[PDB]
This record gives sequence, structure tokens and C-alpha cells, in this order.
Amino acid sequence: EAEFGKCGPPPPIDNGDITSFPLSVYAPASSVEYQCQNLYQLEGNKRITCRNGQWSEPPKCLHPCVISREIMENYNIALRWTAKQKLYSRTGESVEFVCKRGYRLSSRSHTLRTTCWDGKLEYPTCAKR
Repeated sequence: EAEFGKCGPPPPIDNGDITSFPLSVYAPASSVEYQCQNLYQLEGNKRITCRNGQWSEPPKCLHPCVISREIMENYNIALRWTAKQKLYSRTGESVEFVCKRGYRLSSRSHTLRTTCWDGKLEYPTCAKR
């Protein structure tokens, strides 16, 4: 009851999992950090803890900073580093898009510098050069 209660494998997130490697036999009342595969970045409580041989449920994974590469680097916009696309990051990192030295925001555009999350960055358009 108090001594016997070792938990089992800890439940994963939406395409997530422990920041190490899934365990089959875990220590009771033990907790660990979670993370999502690839550039996927969850949100909530990646730190899960098993209770009486019954874990909890990790937070929620957020689609990485995967914006459109056929639209940004297409018309005339890229990253603040200007290196072809470079529109990929880990959900939670800042992603500043440029209007390609020359072209100026077409107004109807969204924003240059922003934050990627769930696969969204509000890519502008820009026009000039």
C-alpha cells in the first residue's frame, strides 16, 4: 500500500514522450520531464508523476515552427538571416521574417518578427525592390 506501488510506463503526449527514453518499470511517486519528437514543442506540464502505480497525462504538443517555404521564400520574403527559407524552428522561438532587401511590406501583410507556435507565424508578403 505505502511501500508497494511501483508505476509502469509513463503515458506520452500528442506525439510526445519523456525527454530520455520510455521506461517500462518506473519508481513510485517519481516524476520526469517530457518533450515532443522533432521540432515539436509541447505546453503545459511536461513534468508528469505516477501515483499508486498510475501515471498522469503529459501536456500538449504544439506543431513546430514549420511555415510555408513556397510562399515566404517565394514572392520576396525570408528570415532575419536571409539564407533561403530558414523558416523552421522549435515552437517557442522567435522567427523574424524579412521583406527581401528591396521589397516593402504590401500593407495587407501580417508581421515580420513574431513567435512560431502550433505551426503559425503570420507570414507577410512585402513588395518593391
